[PDB]
Amino acid sequence: SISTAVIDAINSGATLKDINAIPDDMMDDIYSYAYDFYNKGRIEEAEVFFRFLCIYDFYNVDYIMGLAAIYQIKEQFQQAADLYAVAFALGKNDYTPVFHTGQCQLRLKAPLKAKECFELVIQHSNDEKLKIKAQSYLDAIQ
Amino acid sequence: GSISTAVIDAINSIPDDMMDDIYSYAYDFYNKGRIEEAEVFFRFLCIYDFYNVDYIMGLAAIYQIKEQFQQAADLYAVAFALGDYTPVFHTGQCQLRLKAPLKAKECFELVIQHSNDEKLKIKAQSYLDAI
Ligand SMILES: [Cl-]
Ligand SMILES: [Cl-]
Ligand SMILES: [Cl-]
Ligand SMILES: [Cl-]
Ligand SMILES: [Mg+2]
Ligand SMILES: [Mg+2]
Ligand SMILES: [Mg+2]
Repeated sequence: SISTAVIDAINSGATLKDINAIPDDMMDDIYSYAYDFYNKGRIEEAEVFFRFLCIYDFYNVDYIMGLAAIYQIKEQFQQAADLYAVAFALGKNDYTPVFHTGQCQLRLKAPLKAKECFELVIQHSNDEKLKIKAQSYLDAIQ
Repeated sequence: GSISTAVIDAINSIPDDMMDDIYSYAYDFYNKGRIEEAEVFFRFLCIYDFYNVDYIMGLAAIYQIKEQFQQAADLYAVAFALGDYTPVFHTGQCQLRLKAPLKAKECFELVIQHSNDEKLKIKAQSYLDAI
């Protein structure tokens, strides 16, 4: 993309994805590298790459979920919870981000918020495997 | 929008009574048919305090009125995730208008199965009867 196109996207609130600024295959490569860093415990680098990905397309559920995960690892629990809520909203009937928000709320010493998150999963998810995990946390809340 | 602002704010990183006042001013505009003014005030609220279900619901309503159904549905889902079933009911309406009737049906069924609002349940059933 030409500089005028990128500046227009910044000014108009458009994604860089919307103007095809980086080819699709290269973005897939970047996501794959981001995941490799993550799996290898290279958290700082993974964080750079997931921030890059979310700047490129701030509506991509998996890009957002990767950054949220990184923030949870780095104990930035409120920012992780904030991104998980967005990821839930942009996704397709997946309550896993809400489950992870429950974990974050426990770490923020907000157990009633946590309970509400795990209950949202238990009451509405069709994923019984995810429900088992959410129920495990709920059963441990005092 | 509100969502992209929330995501950008996370990448990079007024008292309650007065915020309540500004919400009421937004609703005052809305009730008088000043939808554009109402929208600005709700957008302001959702930039200042995005993770507030009442501000989200008000802005989503405006997008639905303006036939920006996907943006409305996205905001209704944030309101649902943050903690009644009115967001799910309105998401169902949005999905119908988006020509996604199986998505709509799932929303209305969720309302009927979980809501304690008997009037919302009747409304959801009337949509289900038509899908
Ligand atoms: Cl954790
Ligand atoms: Cl709490
Ligand atoms: Cl938005
Ligand atoms: Cl559908
Ligand atoms: Mg491709
Ligand atoms: Mg057991
Ligand atoms: Mg009522």
